[PDB]
Amino acid sequence: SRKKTCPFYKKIPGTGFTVDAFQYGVVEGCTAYFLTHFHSDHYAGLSKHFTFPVYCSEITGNLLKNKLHVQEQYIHPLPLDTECIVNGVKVVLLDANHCPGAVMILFYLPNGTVILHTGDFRADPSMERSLLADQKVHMLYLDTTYCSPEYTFPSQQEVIRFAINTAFEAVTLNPHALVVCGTYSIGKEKVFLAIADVLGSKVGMSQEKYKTLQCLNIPEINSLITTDMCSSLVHLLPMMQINFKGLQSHLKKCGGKYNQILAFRPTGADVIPQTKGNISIYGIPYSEHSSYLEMKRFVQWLKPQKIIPTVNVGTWKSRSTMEKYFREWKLEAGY
Ligand SMILES: [Zn+2]
Repeated sequence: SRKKTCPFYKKIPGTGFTVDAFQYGVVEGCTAYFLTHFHSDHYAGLSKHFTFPVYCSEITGNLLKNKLHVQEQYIHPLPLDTECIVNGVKVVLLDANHCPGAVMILFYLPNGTVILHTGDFRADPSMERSLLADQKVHMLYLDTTYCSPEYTFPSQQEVIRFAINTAFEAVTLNPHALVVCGTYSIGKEKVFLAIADVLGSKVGMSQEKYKTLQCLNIPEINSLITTDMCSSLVHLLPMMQINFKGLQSHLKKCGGKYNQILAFRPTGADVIPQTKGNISIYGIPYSEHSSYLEMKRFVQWLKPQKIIPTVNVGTWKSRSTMEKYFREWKLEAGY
């Protein structure tokens, strides 16, 4: 398999900087590799053999060190909201409101171009009150995961309220019911923690997952999570188990102590579960990405001059369609 070459949307023009570009070997000219967050599509390629500078948040740096064994000497964690000079360039990391340690990166280029790379983010009104507020941003590298008008979904808070009210009612109807959530990466902690909290329980999980959550600076985490599954009413399983076979199979462990499973999994408030026997799976629209409305609001507020989409950029047609939305957002706001 021939190593691929770093595409342009991961390069910061005229700098020696790349963002989330670890799977291409030595990128020619790259002197500093930024990692926006610890999701595998973004970190793919990093390992103990990576020997160029990696800039990232402190949570991401802990994860690089402890899970991927990146050598400490190449990990450069930067605090949020604070100007840092990197190979002569002024950079600022901001909270992306995505998963723990996820950042957006503000680059002040020598030539006066100001660039915002959102990494993955879920656009919030609070970003309109950050450092972004101060100077003009010319070029925006935008997380366009849900850059389509049909992508609507409630706030995280509405989804979590649905989830805790559902779980509560479920265990009131059956004290021997088990609540399950799936995971395959960091993020979405707020969902299983709010469930566990409403059930007065800790979240039961594997040794591996318990260690990962230690890297995340979640206040009093050890009081909320546990590896003793049999003591907990909320279990966290691999996403691949969240299906009737995996769940029927989990119900046979802990010695048949539980006789029903209620499971939550993200889609693909006001939802129909799939039910087979004593297993129910609710697909809930919990998202760590901007909805189409959230994205449009943020961009109309930021008023950038050029937008480089970084998701769903696999076809010309898709790239053009996004550009067309962006041009419509300009026409409508005026900028
Ligand atoms: Zn992500």
